[PDB]
Amino acid sequence: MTYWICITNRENWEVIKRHNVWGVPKKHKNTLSRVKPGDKLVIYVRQEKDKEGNLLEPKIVGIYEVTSEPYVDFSRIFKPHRGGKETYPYRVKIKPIKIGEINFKPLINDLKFIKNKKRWSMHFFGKAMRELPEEDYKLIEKLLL
Ligand SMILES: [Ca+2]
Ligand SMILES: [Ca+2]
Repeated sequence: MTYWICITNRENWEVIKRHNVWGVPKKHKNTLSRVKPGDKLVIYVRQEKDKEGNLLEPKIVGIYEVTSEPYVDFSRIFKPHRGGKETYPYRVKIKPIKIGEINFKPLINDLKFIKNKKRWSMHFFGKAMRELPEEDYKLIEKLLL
């Protein structure tokens, strides 16, 4: 088995919850190809701003379990996160395990995958998902009420 942290935003988090699909663009297809049924996905949403300019801190919002092998499907369900026409066609089916909401920032000091504590964001930049050490998954699972 393998644990992963998946990077998305609030709008697509809603799509994920409704469709039970985790998808990534072509540049990250190689990483997704390693995912197998049974794997756990920690869902993370980046920092955003609401319409009134209020900052929405980065959060862990849930844990899902992978239920299918990777597949390809170009159905338009996600909102292109950078304003393009991206469909995030390479996907796995998933099912919910846990739905919650905890701030991510206070956790960096204790998350092993964050090697560079001073600029933790570098571990998320240009990535859709990355493997989580078992210890990191265990800590997040316990904290996500
Ligand atoms: Ca694009
Ligand atoms: Ca693209």
